[PDB]
Amino acid sequence: VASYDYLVIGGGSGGLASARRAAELGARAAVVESHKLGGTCVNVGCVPKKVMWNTAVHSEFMHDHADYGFPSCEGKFNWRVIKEKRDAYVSRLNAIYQNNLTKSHIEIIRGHAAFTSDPKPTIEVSGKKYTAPHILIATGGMPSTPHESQIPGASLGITSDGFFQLEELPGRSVIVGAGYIAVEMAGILSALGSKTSLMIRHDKVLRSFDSMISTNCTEELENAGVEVLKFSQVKEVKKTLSGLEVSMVTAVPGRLPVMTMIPDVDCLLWAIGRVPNTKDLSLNKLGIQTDDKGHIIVDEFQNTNVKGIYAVGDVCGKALLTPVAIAAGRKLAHRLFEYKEDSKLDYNNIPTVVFSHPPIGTVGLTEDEAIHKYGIENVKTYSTSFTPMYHAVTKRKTKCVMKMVCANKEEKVVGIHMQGLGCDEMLQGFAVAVKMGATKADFDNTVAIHPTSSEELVTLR
Amino acid sequence: VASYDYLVIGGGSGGLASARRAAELGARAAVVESHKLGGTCVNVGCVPKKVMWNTAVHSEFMHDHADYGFPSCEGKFNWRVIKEKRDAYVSRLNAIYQNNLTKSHIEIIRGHAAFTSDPKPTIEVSGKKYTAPHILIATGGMPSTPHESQIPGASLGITSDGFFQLEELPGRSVIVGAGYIAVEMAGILSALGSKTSLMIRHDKVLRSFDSMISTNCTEELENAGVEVLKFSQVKEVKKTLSGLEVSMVTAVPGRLPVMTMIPDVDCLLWAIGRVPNTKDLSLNKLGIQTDDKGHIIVDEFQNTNVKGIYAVGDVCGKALLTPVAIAAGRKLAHRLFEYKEDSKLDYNNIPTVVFSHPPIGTVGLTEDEAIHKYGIENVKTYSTSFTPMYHAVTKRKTKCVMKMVCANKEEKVVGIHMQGLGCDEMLQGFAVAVKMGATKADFDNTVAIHPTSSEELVTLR
Ligand SMILES: Cc1cc2nc3c(=O)[nH]c(=O)nc-3n(C[C@H](O)[C@H](O)[C@H](O)COP(=O)(O)OP(=O)(O)OC[C@H]3O[C@@H](n4cnc5c(N)ncnc54)[C@H](O)[C@@H]3O)c2cc1C
Ligand SMILES: Cc1cc2nc3c(=O)[nH]c(=O)nc-3n(C[C@H](O)[C@H](O)[C@H](O)COP(=O)(O)OP(=O)(O)OC[C@H]3O[C@@H](n4cnc5c(N)ncnc54)[C@H](O)[C@@H]3O)c2cc1C
Ligand SMILES: N[C@@H](CCNC(=O)[C@@H](CSSC[C@@H](NC(=O)CC(=O)O)C(=O)NCC[C@H](N)C(=O)O)NC(=O)CC(=O)O)C(=O)O
Ligand SMILES: N[C@@H](CCNC(=O)[C@@H](CSSC[C@@H](NC(=O)CC(=O)O)C(=O)NCC[C@H](N)C(=O)O)NC(=O)CC(=O)O)C(=O)O
Repeated sequence: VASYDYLVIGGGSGGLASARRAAELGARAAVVESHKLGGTCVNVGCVPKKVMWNTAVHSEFMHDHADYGFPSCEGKFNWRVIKEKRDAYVSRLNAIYQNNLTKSHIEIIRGHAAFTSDPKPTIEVSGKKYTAPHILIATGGMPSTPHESQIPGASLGITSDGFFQLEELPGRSVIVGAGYIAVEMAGILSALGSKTSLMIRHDKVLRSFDSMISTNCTEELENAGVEVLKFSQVKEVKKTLSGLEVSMVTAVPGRLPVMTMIPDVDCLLWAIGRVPNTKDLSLNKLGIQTDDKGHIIVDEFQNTNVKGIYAVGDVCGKALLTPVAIAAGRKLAHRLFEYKEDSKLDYNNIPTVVFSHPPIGTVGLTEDEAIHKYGIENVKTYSTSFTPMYHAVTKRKTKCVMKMVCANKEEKVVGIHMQGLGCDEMLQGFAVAVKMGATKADFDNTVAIHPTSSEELVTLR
Repeated sequence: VASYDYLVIGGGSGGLASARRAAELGARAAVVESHKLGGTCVNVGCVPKKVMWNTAVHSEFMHDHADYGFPSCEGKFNWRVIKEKRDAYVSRLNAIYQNNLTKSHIEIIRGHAAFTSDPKPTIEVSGKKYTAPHILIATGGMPSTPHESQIPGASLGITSDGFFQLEELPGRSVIVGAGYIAVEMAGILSALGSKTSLMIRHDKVLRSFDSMISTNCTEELENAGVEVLKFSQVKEVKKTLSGLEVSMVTAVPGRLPVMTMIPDVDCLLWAIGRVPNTKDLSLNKLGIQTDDKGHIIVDEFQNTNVKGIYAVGDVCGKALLTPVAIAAGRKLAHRLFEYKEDSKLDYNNIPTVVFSHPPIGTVGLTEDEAIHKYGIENVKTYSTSFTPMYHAVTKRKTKCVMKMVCANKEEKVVGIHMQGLGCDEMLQGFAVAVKMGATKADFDNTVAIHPTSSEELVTLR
């Protein structure tokens, strides 16, 4: 039984960040990883995603070429070119991560970990046992797929994982889901030339975003050539002579349900949710609490119900983002190895960027949420809508929408919501301001940067 | 003698903003304007500049086309196309501004104003007299040109004004100056295909920026194809059979001076400074104080030395930016018409973006300035340099450099300096944070947005 100061199960965003910081603090740590370092973000997430988005972005900017004085650019996108390059880039990161572990003196135990029956918390990986007085579960999640029992042929469609394995651009594609992944994927497939549909169960996407964003986002999708099938759901999938045929039920409220076949589908992509990867851990041998989705339950300090067993990131099922796993794994190393008992992540005011076209940035409360927290009489919002100066000379147009939610008399800024060109890079510092508790006077007393999009947030009236 | 509550001399950024706010407060105001509303920014500045930069930006992104999966884009930029469109856009703004005045009930007195000999401060425009108990001088500045007496043939070159009148793309161009305008113009001419030189009297551009920025900026210029002639200056200009021929002295220190002829120059562009437009105001009839450059002297509240005569913006010669004229003209309307005696602009922490390639964002103190204000032992800086993920798959590369200057133990952030893709839109909110007095813990406690460039500012170590 080899013993360590800290054993980390999962070599992804959270596990790596935690192990690394712990090691700086003097801990003798090991990372168990059964697949590739970097975990979801690097391999099939954030990274290969952003590369594909920058690719889609080139496709749209190239539509503006002629408007800008140049001669029309003519053609066909070549998927394999960028795919090979994207893959290589991911290979490059994997080796950097591996080296990071090494320089830190972190041991890497390769293989699939599971808890044992043993009294003191202990895992087994490939017949060997390992133990530590602090064990971190950071095994993340996976794409959820439907059961053939509820939707026959569900297994003919792919997930975001499968999207990263594609070798050619699908001629016809149908995406099911209304979350950010769904949105992002529909936007990349479309810009790249796939004839794309987004199948959503209601009337808008991103329904948990401020309603200014779900509305604006649904429109921009449509304007960009994406067909959003509202109130629709898949009833069955079948392999036809040439692709797939998707049977769907459309149930607009106040209308009779209607069934439609969607034929000649090259790509059916499920973007319906994520499930926690806890199934094969043998948790129950220690009685670790999970919820009914298989999520590990933790407290504000990332503790599980069992002493010296913690969990961070996706597995815990809250705020499914890479920087949140990182921040939580980092605060936890300080708490365990630097004895900072108050060290924990504040889950409020986490900012998100959705890589749509135009991208989306959001931090803090939606208008509704502020209304529920402070009361209608104590919530005031400010907003603006304009056409970015980039489009002053184009025929193609996009819009920029910004919304600021304030609370109480002081007009404390509790929420910033926007969509528009540049909004991916504009977010970070307002998110700092929002964390510090700024009010609207603070924003207003900041001299504007002209001409930009970002100056609109500081000149709202 | 028509009387008003507020007479504004100048219909540019500062004069318009001041007149408008004053009118909301109940004042009966008139704007005197001898040219076009919008003043320098709209007509020959910020606006036509940004349009041309977005144009240059298309030129560079089009170099990356093939790397991204697409087929090479082949060609020739057409200057007249974009120029016509740019002009129309400016026409569009002029009419909006005019309408803004109108809806506000601001009277527009068209023509050139000058003070009179009269005891109570009074101006004359086209034989008629006008007066008010509060008069705002906001007549801005103009491009400085050399005297034929010091540099013979100086008059064969043009200024930034003339740049906006050009109808074709100059085949060979030489820019003189090392300030932001100079930089911006060299970057636009170059990207658009002009064979461009930047003639600077020292070894770096933007010498008043943090030294990380002047160095990085000089390099990026070179890497982008701009020839920076260091320690050089123009000795004479002459009209040859085919263009201009520029005689220059190059005086590298520790070396003998060397004289060079630069032949076949299509465009010689002076970007050497700006002079205040006060010459034709008859100031001296009221004894209004100016400095020896013709700048109007004011105090922290924008007062001149004469009661009920104020000055804002470029004419005053400090912080030559559109949003500063605006903020000062606005604070002044509140002070005069809303009786807020403490209403004035804080000139610290004004942020700037330089529209270079990649753009530059800066707010607060340079490393040197913090060193002088707090002492070497109390200044700590943090910085990073990396290749933005956009270039992971290109052959062409640019870099991103960020620097954070902190002071005292608390590590108060007194300065942020960066250069890189996205840096034009990233600045605004950090500038809010810097205005609020944030420290580095504040930045550090903000959850990062991944994958972006902006997340680097919040993960500095
Ligand atoms: C398509 C897509 C795009 C995304 N885009 C972004 C984005 O742009 N920005 C962002 O912030 N987030 C994004 N996310 C979310 C982000 O990827 C996740 O929040 C993040 O990866 C969660 O990290 P984690 O540390 O919990 O686990 P993961 O990163 O999933 O790592 C868990 C690791 O555990 C290993 N493992 C699991 N079980 C075991 C076991 N029993 N033994 C050993 N090893 C094991 C797995 O192989 C894996 O490497 C995206 C996600 C997806 C799917
Ligand atoms: C090439 C260039 C690019 C620039 N880019 C930017 C940028 O991107 N961002 C930025 O923030 N700043 C930029 N600037 C700076 C910005 O344009 C100036 O700071 C700003 O215009 C100053 O405004 P102002 O109100 O003092 O005067 P101005 O805007 O110059 O207006 C003064 C007005 O007074 C009128 N006038 C003058 N004398 C009289 C008189 N006697 N009677 C009647 N009318 C009179 C003039 O016609 C004019 O319209 C740029 C400047 C230039 C030259
Ligand atoms: N800052 C933005 C665009 C800002 N403005 C617009 O698109 C104007 C079209 S023209 S209004 C002047 C626009 N600016 C210029 O060209 C101005 C300039 O040269 O300063 C503008 O509103 N600029 C920003 C001023 C700032 N928001 C303030 O209040 O200080 N319409 C709206 O804001 C919607 C509305 O309120 O009707 C950008 O650079 O893309
Ligand atoms: N955030 C930037 C790029 C960031 N990183 C780099 O270019 C890495 C090349 S790889 S290091 C991992 C780079 N990221 C990923 O691909 C990571 C991911 O998938 O999270 C990275 O450093 N990401 C940001 C993590 C963050 N800055 C933190 O400290 O939390 N080199 C440096 O930062 C320079 C150095 O310190 O040697 C972007 O998205 O362009």
